[PDB]
Amino acid sequence: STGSATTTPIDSLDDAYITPVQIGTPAQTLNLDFDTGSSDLWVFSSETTASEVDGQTIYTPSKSTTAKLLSGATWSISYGDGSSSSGDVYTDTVSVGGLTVTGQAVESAKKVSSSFTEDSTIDGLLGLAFSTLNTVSPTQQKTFFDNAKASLDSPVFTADLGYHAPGTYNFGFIDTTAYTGSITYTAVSTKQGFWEWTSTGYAVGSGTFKSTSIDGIADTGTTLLYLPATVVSAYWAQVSGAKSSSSVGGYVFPCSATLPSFTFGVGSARIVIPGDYIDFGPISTGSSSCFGGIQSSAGIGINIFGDVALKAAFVVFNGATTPTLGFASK
Repeated sequence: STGSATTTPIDSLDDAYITPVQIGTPAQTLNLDFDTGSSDLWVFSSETTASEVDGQTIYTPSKSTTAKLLSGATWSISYGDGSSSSGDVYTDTVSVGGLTVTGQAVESAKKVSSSFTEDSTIDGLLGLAFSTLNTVSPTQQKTFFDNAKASLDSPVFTADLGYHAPGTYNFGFIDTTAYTGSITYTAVSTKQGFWEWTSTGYAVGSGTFKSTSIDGIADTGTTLLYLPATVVSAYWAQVSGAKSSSSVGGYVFPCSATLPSFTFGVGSARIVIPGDYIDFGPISTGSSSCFGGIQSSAGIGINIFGDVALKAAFVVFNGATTPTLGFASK
């Protein structure tokens, strides 16, 4: 089997991407944030504290004839950005772009943090990291990909995120018309539960390539590109007026600037992030100070190849017995 779904930016800055997901019988369609950095499929629901729901579409398990309470199971997750959610668990039928899993754990939110409430466009998350990170207790549950894998034509999914435009998540096949040149594959460590890999270096604009190992995660659920302070300083040094602002919480730059591109290495291959992808606009409405899309990972504890990097590539998440990651230009 295969599946193919369009993923759409939630706003004009590509702050996140939503993908429609059918849950239950009859289908209830929710727009979920596909997140290769976590492993829980959780939704706003009829059980969510009413004051914490503000415009989201909810899953109502009582209206699904295939929903079953997973007795005794609870979940609770905290994300790298400080947001969180928790609740109980149902199993139900979940389909993504024509690909159907029966008995998928659907984690129903009883509580969500303010960040989630305030984002009316995201109805929940669909985790695509390794199932070892799944938070369901006392019986850990499998991700949608893990459950689908055996049935897929090939045990892979691909992320093709757009810049200010829709893109695609495919399951079970590689669309050879969706990228240019070849896909370069690189080793993955699953030791921390993530799609963790080592980039071979970077360049800033038309500068020379610096060969240096950068260990980090491919994370569709993180907006920006978080890299070591040395790398980030080298980038922003090429932008007149750019500075790190503690009050704002990262590098800012004059909105009048033209940003240089940033290249990262995948083996001997190179992915070029155009400068425009690195512009996240005014820090506040009407400001001429703009927020940068490349930020330091110092104090996160891990480097994160988030959407800013991934949307410059066609990315293969290969879930073979020994997982690997593939990157192509597009």
